Amino acid sequence: KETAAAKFERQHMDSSTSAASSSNYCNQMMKSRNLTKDRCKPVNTFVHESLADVQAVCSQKNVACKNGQTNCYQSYSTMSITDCRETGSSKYPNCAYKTTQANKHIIVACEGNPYVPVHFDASV
Repeated sequence: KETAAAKFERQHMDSSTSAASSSNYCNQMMKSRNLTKDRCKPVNTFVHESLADVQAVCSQKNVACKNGQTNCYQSYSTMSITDCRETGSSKYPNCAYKTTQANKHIIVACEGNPYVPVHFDASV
């Protein structure tokens, strides 16, 4: 099966663009990354940075995750992110999202060896 690390890349990484360029970014990306296959995932965040810079966050500031776990890490720097949130007209299989572009610190949970991001916790 797909590894947790691979799933994080699929769900959260977009190193191919620097920022969302149009209001349709989330509709396109949620569909193309197969996040709407079974149901409309209600919220998702894409990170517009190199995979290496995001993996490096697992060696930065240790913080508690929202759910209390202590394998979360906050990035020292802000990063380019896109927030995707389901709209009121969203109806499976035609899932619909609002695109919001922002520059925030990210918080990820890390696991494994190599120690890599496997869950996106929050942006602050």
